[PDB]
Amino acid sequence: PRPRLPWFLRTFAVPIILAWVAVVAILNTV
Amino acid sequence: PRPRLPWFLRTFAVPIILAWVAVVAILNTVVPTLDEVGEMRAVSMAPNDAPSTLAIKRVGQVFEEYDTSSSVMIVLEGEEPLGIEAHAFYDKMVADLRADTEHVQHVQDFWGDTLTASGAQSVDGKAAYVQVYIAGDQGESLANESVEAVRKIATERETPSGVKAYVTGAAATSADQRAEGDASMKLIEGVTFAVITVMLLAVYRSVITTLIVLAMVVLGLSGARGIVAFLGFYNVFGLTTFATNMVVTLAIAAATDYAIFLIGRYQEARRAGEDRESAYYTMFHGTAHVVLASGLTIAGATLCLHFTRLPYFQTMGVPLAIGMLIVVAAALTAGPAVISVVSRFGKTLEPKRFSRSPGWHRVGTATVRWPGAILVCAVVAALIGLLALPGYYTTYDDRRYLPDDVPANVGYDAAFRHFSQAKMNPDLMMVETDRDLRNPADFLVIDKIAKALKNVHGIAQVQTITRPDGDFQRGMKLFMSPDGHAVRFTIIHQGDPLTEEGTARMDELKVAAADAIKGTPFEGARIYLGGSAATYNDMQIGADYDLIIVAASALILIFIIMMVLTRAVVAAAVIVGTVVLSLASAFGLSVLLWQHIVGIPLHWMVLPMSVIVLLAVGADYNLLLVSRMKEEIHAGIRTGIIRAMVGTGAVVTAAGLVFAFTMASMAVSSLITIGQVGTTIGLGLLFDTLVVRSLMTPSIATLLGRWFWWPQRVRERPVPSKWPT
Repeated sequence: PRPRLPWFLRTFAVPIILAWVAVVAILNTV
Repeated sequence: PRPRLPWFLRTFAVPIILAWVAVVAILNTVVPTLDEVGEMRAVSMAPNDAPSTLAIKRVGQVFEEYDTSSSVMIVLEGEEPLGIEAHAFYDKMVADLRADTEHVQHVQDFWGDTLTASGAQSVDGKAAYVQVYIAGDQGESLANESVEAVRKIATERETPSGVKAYVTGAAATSADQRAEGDASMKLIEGVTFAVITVMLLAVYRSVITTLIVLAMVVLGLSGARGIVAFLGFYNVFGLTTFATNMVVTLAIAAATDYAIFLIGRYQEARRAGEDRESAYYTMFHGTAHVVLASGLTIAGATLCLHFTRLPYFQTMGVPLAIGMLIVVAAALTAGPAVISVVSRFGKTLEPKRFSRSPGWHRVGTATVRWPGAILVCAVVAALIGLLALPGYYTTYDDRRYLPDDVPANVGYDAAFRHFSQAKMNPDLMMVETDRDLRNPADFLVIDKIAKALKNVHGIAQVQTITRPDGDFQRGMKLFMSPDGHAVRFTIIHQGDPLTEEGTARMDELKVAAADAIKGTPFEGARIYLGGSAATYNDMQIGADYDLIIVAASALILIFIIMMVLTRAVVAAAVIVGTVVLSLASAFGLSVLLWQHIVGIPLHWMVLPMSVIVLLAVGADYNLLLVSRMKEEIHAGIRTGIIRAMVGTGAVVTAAGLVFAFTMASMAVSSLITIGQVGTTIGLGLLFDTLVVRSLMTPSIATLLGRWFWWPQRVRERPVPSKWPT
């Protein structure tokens, strides 16, 4: 009975880290 | 009970190959090569109906000097300040240029006239530019010959020691832009073949099979070049430098992907355990309509590019449509025919990978149990590209996109060492009447106009009769009509005339002239203000409008075509909609790659050209999955999505990679604009192949279920069966 929000964060943790890194790179370069 | 169409291809494959061989041979022998044909059919890139173009054309008509709108300038750069010897050498060139009435209609000599000698001459006095009108408009084949002839005259003379002439002009740069695309066209073809050859070796893990794919690509490319050149020679339609390169590149990529679709499906059929005969029919049955629909989708996108106000796009869509039809015809005919014959002689097309795809097994499974979680991840990828939208901008000067080896670029750089870009393109305002203005009363008003024009900000020197260099009968000859009914004002801008500020100056100059003419007989005069700055602005207004029209029209046609094949309104809407999201992310990546990393902003033509290709090609990849989904939807929608991803796994990925690499192979072109189009299209394919194809589309179909295929009624899951023994 795991809630969707924590389960989604744990199951798909790897893409989330990549997204934040990508965002920072765009802001610093652009 | 084989159908007639596949049976006829296999049974009579040998004569079919000869028929296509016969067609290719005739085209390349009767008609010259596409590069030679393209030069003859060089369409003018400057609209004739442009107000700036019409005004400049009217100036010659009123002044009884010329009728064209193109006028290049020759920079007689010298090591030392130019004396009488160089001036006499310059004067001799004036007579020679005016002698060649075939290419030169009028020479606007300023250095020769002491009244305006300083304006044409450099500040250091070591160089001078002369505006010489050349027959034909920018982009016209006649203009290209005119540019060479004028440059030939500049070269065909004994230049004084230390003095060198440099012909510069946008039309000259445009003419040189043709050569760079044409010269690198062979180089692009060579690089494209090498990249394709390596990928075929990697994907198929074979040497004989790789040659089979290359053989079909050669037939398509040779036929595609011939027919486009064939129609061009007989003046069916003109050809654009971009169109010639795009036709070759798109034809190569389209044919190769079609070959991968057939062979990939055939090997997939072979892996199932089917015999060679059955696998051939299974390949044709399950892919012909998909390939046929892909060709129509590409043909529709190319056709929509004809409905443009800009002549460059208007004369480009039809050649693109003709070229793609040959590839689709060749792939649908030669493809099955060649596969039928070659598979007989040895075990060549049989698979060698012998590898299942656990990666697609796991990825597809995630998209089924938790489509929402996967869909959210797909949405995030699209949002990333949108971050670069606010920082997106484009420049207009083409010299940025041409290498320094261009002779126009050499003259362009030489001029700036002593002149300014404002002196390179001094915009012209003509005040035309039906009454003679060669009287002091009209001269007072004309001088009043000259005073008013100089009051306008952003104007350096209002060169005219009353202001020879912005501050007499020769000026009347130079700056007024032979009957004296008109007067022209050579307006020199401040800083960069080729900017939005220069366009705003025109409105101020028009109003200031309008105020000056008011209260005088000039109040009924006609003002004709035009120049290079307005010419670039006219392109953008056409480009901005044509960008919306073609993109919107293409989506409508793709919606119809997909709906016809898929037989489902909701399913067709998803296919078209998902591609639109991809282009939003695709466009951002191209902006980031060039504007912020390379530092060279994208050309204004890059966006309209890339939109059509991305929409058409992107939609085709989704159709491959959707068509496969419809075949496998019978055993449950959720299961059908899993098998469709497995069925079309690396097959589309290899096809997507090949198409992306072919567009990426355009970067070898010397012209940056050609490379920018390839990168923009190439990057979009990677996003669509990986994100939209594998994640966004399968997730949506899981949620919608029966509604996805409405009105064609489908079941979410079939009747549950009992467990077998």
